[PDB]
Amino acid sequence: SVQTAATSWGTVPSIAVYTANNGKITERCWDGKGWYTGAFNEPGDNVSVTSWLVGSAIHIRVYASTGTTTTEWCWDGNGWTKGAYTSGDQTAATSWGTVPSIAVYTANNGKITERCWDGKGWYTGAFNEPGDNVSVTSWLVGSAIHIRVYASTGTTTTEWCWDGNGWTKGAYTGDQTAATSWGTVPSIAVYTANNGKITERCWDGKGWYTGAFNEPGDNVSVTSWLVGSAIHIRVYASTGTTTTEWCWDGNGWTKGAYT
Ligand SMILES: CCN(CC)c1ccc2c(c1)Oc1cc(N(CC)CC)ccc1C2c1ccccc1C(=O)OCCOCCOCCn1cc(CO[C@@H]2O[C@@H](C)[C@@H](O)[C@@H](O)[C@@H]2O)nn1
Ligand SMILES: CCN(CC)c1ccc2c(c1)Oc1cc(N(CC)CC)ccc1C2c1ccccc1C(=O)OCCOCCOCCn1cc(CO[C@@H]2O[C@@H](C)[C@@H](O)[C@@H](O)[C@@H]2O)nn1
Ligand SMILES: CCN(CC)c1ccc2c(c1)Oc1cc(N(CC)CC)ccc1C2c1ccccc1C(=O)OCCOCCOCCn1cc(CO[C@@H]2O[C@@H](C)[C@@H](O)[C@@H](O)[C@@H]2O)nn1
Repeated sequence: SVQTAATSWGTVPSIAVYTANNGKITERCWDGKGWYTGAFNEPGDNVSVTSWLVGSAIHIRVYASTGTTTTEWCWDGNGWTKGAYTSGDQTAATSWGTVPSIAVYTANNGKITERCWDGKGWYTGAFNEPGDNVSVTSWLVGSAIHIRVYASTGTTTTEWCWDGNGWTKGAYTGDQTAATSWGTVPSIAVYTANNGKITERCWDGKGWYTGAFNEPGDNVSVTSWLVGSAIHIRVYASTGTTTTEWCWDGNGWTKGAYT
């Protein structure tokens, strides 16, 4: 089945969804007025994405992997350009602040490792754990980053936590996952594709529970945004070459307009 990655920004919001299909990654875009085809078109069997705003200006980083080679592509308002990133493998990316800092996790032959950017060159991070699949989400509390990495082997997903004092195993209870988070509590939703079905586990600070989302798919991606205190979630569920968007806007899961 095709494999997707999603990011979003602002409160409209804008959404970009990257799809890897038969070794090519293409882009579909939403800015409030209909889906359209974006400019990005590069080779890849696997894709991940992160983005950040500086004022009103979006910066996008797309990580495109063939075999064991990952290429970073950069959008900074003036066309796509190849980025400095160095380390098919499967990646997950997150970013924070306006520098920004970036962490890119790679699953390669049953091991996940980490490459980091803080504005002064790529380096190897401390994270090194078993896994065939990886997803990540992060949030800031002031200047302090918190990272959650979901590492899966077979049907077992292990959560790994960075909270400024080393990687520790988290309370979360191969399958493929996607994760998003919001606020400073925070809330976290983790989607898992297992045997053609996507299910949802949720944290709001008081234990993991099963969420309401339950839809068909072999691959999943997710993005979310706040409008005030209200969370909005978009889950992209793929079977074969068909991707279905599922929308949570506080009143149940509804199918979205994505094509
Ligand atoms: C922090 C807020 N923004 C948003 C507009 C910003 C500001 C300045 C630049 C920015 C962005 O981006 C670049 C990008 C390049 N490129 C094109 C992508 C080279 C490939 C070159 C310069 C800037 C400069 C630049 C302009 C003038 C003066 C300063 C600096 C400077 O960043 O630095 C402040 C700290 O000391 C100077 C370091 O600047 C050179 C080293 N470098 C590369 C990058 C950008 O690299 C890319 O983006 C990353 C976030 C990673 O994804 C990389 O792998 C990727 O290659 N930022 N700094
Ligand atoms: C007896 C258990 N309770 C009662 C709820 C408790 C325990 C610690 C604090 C508690 C409460 O409350 C506060 C309140 C504040 N304030 C008041 C000014 C502002 C919010 C500040 C600090 C505390 C702390 C505190 C004191 C010292 C050191 C740390 C922490 C800390 O926040 O959490 C540390 C984590 O373990 C103990 C916390 O117990 C609550 C249950 N739990 C687990 C997690 C974190 O779990 C991980 O991160 C998640 C986001 C998920 O990824 C998890 O799967 C993962 O395991 N947070 N709460
Ligand atoms: C011409 C009359 N028709 C049908 C022929 C109509 C009218 C209103 C809606 C319609 C359809 O459909 C939906 C569908 C959704 N879903 C599934 C039920 C996903 C959330 C949600 C809303 C509608 C609304 C709706 C309800 C409440 C608020 C707004 C909107 C809204 O869309 O606009 C109607 C008035 O114009 C406001 C400007 O927006 C027009 C087009 N539009 C769609 C959206 C929301 O679209 C969704 O969220 C996005 C961020 C993307 O993820 C989408 O792909 C997703 O469909 N915002 N604007």
